[PDB]
Amino acid sequence: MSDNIRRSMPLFPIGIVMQLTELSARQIRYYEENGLIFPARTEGNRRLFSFHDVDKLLEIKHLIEQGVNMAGIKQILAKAEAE
Amino acid sequence: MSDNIRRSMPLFPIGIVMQLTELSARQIRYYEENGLIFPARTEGNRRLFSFHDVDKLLEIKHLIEQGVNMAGIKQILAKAEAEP
DNA sequence: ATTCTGACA
DNA sequence: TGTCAGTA
Repeated sequence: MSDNIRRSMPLFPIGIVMQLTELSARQIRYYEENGLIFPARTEGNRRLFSFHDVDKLLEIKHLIEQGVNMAGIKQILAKAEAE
Repeated sequence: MSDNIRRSMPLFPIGIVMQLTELSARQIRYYEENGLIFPARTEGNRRLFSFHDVDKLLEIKHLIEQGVNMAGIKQILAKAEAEP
């Protein structure tokens, strides 16, 4: 689908992503290091997130607020990719 | 489908369940405190688990071993029960 | 013997 | 969660 390719185009910088998700750059990096999201990189090596990335990050923020731990986050996001 | 009635049928007590799921009574009862399971009761308030409860209990064990906490499991089971 | 609820040297 | 307690 042209949709999935659109939802995957990397274009969002860490700056807005932090404002919207309310996550620290540190946390964002952490979820990336755990394979939860996959932000490509520019020429300046700056991170560029995709819509699916930001969408998942908003979900991570939400699960955190509900008390879900890292293990939970992983299971859920994984079972979402399998849906 | 006279199977569901048999699966939702109270047959074994906490002690047998422990043997079928390798879960302690503390754990088994604890998951109940979180609304994860709804075991039927007898006249003596003794829990009688059905086949459905044991299955739903094996699921919890899998996640529990995966490091998922109660909040995580509530979140997971909540969806796995509304989709199918 | 077996399970139950509450509680924490 | 373990576990000891005091029952039912």
